[PDB]
Amino acid sequence: GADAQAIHNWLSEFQLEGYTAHFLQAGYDVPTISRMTPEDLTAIGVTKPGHRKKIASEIAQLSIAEWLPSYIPTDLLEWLCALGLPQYHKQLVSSGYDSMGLVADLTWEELQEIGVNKLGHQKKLMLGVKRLAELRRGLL
Amino acid sequence: GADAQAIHNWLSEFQLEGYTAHFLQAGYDVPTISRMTPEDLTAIGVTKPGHRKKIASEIAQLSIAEWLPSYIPTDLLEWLCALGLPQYHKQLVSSGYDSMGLVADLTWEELQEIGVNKLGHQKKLMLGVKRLAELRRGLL
Repeated sequence: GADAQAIHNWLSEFQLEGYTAHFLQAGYDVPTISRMTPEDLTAIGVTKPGHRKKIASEIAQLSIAEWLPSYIPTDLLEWLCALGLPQYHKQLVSSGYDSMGLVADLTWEELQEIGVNKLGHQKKLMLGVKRLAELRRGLL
Repeated sequence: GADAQAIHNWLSEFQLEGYTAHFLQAGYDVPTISRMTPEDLTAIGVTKPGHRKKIASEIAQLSIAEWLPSYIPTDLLEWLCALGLPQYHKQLVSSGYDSMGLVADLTWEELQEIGVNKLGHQKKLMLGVKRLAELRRGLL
């Protein structure tokens, strides 16, 4: 099972499961499927036009923002969402930490007056910051 | 429920659940707990020495590598693990994409001879690359 189950469910919603194995063999998972084109479907063997047409249409309705499967937060809100901390966004922005590049240099001391007061939230965040800086340094 | 359930389970393994609510109130989740000190426990109100001693000991046994809760891959293997693609690591390294900084400039064409052949795997990876570069540009 796993993403097999997720795909098979999705496909089942319109009786086109049975194509499940196609997506698996090609190493697709739901979030990636969401970004397929028709040519992509053709390429993985969805060749019958009736079905390709349908599945494509069904894919344009698909949800999934956006940093899945990759797990690379491009922007601050995304990042705070992964970390499960979105309630702090507006505080951060009011205090001038409004981008990835900027949060990367957030420091422990700014923590009050920004108003993250729960200590597990402080720790979670500061760990994220730490790793984030580490990752940037990782480019040079 | 959610991480409530995860914590409460963990704590239950040694009859110290009942402290669950402490961890919640402080906005702790399991991966963050794993990194607490004794002073951290004291600070969130685990004040009885018997229990602080025990919970600390139990925390040193805790698993959880490492990019959870943050979701910031410091290094290539981590990143490929989030993406669910670790089977491609050695191929990537044999081809000189052996760091984050370097994969950030991986391009679609190197894909064969590196030997990612499944097209959902190609797409997943190249999306990751794309977002990864985007994130770096995000620092300047």
